[PDB]
Amino acid sequence: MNIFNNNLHETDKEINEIIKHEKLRQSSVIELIASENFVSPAVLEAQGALLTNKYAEGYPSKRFYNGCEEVDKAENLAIERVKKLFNCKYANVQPHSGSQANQAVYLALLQPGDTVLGMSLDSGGHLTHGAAPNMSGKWFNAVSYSVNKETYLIDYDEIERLADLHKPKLLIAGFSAYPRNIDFAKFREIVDKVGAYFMADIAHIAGLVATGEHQSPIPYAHAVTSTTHKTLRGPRGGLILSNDEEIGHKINSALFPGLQGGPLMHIIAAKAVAFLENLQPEYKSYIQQVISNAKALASSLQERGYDILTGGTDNHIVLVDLRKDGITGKLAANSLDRAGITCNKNAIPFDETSPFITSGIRLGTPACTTRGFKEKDFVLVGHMVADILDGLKNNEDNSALEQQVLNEVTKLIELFPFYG
Amino acid sequence: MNIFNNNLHETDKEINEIIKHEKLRQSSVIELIASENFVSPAVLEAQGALLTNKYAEGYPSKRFYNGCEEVDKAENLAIERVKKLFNCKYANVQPHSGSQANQAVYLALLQPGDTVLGMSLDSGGHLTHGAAPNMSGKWFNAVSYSVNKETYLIDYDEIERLADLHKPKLLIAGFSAYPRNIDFAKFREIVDKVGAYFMADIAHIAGLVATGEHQSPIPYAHAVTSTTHKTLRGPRGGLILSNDEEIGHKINSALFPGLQGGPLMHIIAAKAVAFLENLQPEYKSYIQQVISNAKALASSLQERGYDILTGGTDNHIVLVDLRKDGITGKLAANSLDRAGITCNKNAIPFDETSPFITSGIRLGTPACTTRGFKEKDFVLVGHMVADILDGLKNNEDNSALEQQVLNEVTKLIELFPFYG
Repeated sequence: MNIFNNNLHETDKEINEIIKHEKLRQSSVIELIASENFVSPAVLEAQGALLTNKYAEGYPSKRFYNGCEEVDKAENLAIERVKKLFNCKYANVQPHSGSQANQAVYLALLQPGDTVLGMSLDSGGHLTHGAAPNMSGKWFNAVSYSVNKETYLIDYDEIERLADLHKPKLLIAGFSAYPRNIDFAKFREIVDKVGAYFMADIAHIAGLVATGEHQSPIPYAHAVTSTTHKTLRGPRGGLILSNDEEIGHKINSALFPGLQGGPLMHIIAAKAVAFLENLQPEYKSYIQQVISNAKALASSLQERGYDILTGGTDNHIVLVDLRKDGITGKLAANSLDRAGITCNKNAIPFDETSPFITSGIRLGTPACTTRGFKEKDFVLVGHMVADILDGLKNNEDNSALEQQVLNEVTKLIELFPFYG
Repeated sequence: MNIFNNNLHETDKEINEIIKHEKLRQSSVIELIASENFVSPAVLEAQGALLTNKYAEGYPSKRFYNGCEEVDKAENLAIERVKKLFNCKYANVQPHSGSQANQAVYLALLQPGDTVLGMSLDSGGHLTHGAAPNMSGKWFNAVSYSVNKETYLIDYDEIERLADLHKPKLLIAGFSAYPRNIDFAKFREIVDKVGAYFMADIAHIAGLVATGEHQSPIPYAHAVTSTTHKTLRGPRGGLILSNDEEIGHKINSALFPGLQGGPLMHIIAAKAVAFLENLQPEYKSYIQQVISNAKALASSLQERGYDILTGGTDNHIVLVDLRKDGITGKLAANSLDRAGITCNKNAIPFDETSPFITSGIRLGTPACTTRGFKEKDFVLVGHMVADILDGLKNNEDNSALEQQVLNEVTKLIELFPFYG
């Protein structure tokens, strides 16, 4: 009737109960999914703002609806803060997601059928970099590069060979599952020789870039894309950056009216909140701890006899290579899940095992590090993981051990802060 | 530092102040932008949920991340509630927006270059129905149909003519600025004639469809798209429905992994909350009031001698034809804005005037009807609008009159409920 009196606790108990139970779930597990994080209550408050009521097609001071004077201030703050954060000249804070950020760049620079060179799914590249079931592979001529079959590291000579062979219109750098540094300078050197554009998709490592813990793609890429969630620890959404303002104009037009309609102004306000958090000195210390934790985790696993792809990590990601142990990554991830530790199965490059099964798992540190985990806590986590993997090697039924480990997980995770 | 201590009113005063001022702005104006509404506090609470922390690529029970048991419950509730609301067999509640919902249908059914027949911008169709600056016009062979030049109404014989001529692969029905009923059965007869798919984009009128106040496209269209905001009064996002389970499977794959990545689970929970509100008996009463208010608004303006396109309306939209009055839509909308009344300039079909200028305005009743406006109140609004337009005909400067009306707008809007 008067919807302004509708309170969720009263009007939708089912959804209210589900939200409560999700909070409990997040609080009670060890979240090692590499792409996940926990946002601040401040981000949540802005995320839930009545700014959702406002249609704001266009850009600040250049909208297609009157009445945007306040939402313009929010978007301008998001843009100014992220430009400061990444030391860049152009930003677009409107993309609804990492995927839409990428698509805006495609719409700005490419025609359907154009050749695009990206990291293969097999090697740890993202869906949106040319995978067959994604728009990027369906509507464009996607060709792929892969890591070295021995070292599992990016091979720039190979990329240059493929760039000359295929003359791509766009070369993408970036990944969803790769544990080492990328040389963006080399990517630009290669695209210039073949007359291609260079897009750097830094969704996973955006927080490292922002704090100088990874080389910035801003001097090198024509377009830089990212999620605002993941290591940046912002609300769920996308982001495009560049130091090329002429390409920036093309990206602006590609995002709207090219790709999206009304932006999510409440999410953009939340992006501003998260960017201000990123600008705090403590954010650099957080990313340094994220990386330190990842190295401790990898080392605890090696100590227990498990193999780590590339032998370690320069980032938040740890890739476990389970081939010598006869354990599938699917079986591992599922047992770990029942033990209170969430992670993903992960394909080992060049493995002939179905990607549905895999021979690896992918672990990430940002979420627990946000809850205050230090190195010794990730050492403990590494041993819990090893305990479960050992059980899968030596038992048909891992239920007893899963319950054992879940007991430990529960006593460890309740020691760290969470939402009030 | 522990970000769980971050409270918005302490860590980001600038954003806090902007949100506070946006609440004030929304509260103090007469909002006649037809695509706008006000969501319930319950929807806002879910919208700001920590469900944003969960990655949930895939679909309920078929995700690419463990840990989705609770978010799966929210999405399933959204799906079941919307299927009941629209009496349909298939629903996708993941689209980030109306634009992305439409793009999923394109990815599901079309190839770049395919011929697509949709309503022209000039006649009140949407950007995503084939407009040149949008992906739909850039990447496809977009051809358009327009309203009748004498009546300003959809001519089905004309649409059928263009379908026979162009043999489109897809025919779209739906609009952003059209004030009358659309016959979906006619549209389906026409696509069957030429072997095309039929998409009904009901974003604006979705509330009328949900409550039986407009013919449903469910029995007729291969795919039905919508926003969840607008007349449905939900969180900002998109929606796809169908009665065709086969098409449904294709749409599911087109949305993910075709177009999007991680869904916004907090928004999906909010969609579920809003769908339950939609299922209440009062929502039907609300839509009926929306329509009666629009008719009252059009009639009041007519009393004052102003012209209404098509002579009235069957929905939430009132189109004012300002040509006989020598007032541009740009001057009208801008003068009204300063007087506390927000609306859009609107291109009159076939008018030679630049669409930047226009010779019309577009008014809508859902936002104020949500605040409890009745017919007599929209009559008052109509006279306030007419007062401003009279001023633009007879004044070198409308400032004094804008302030006079703003005082009256202020006195009227304060009488109606809003957020606490």
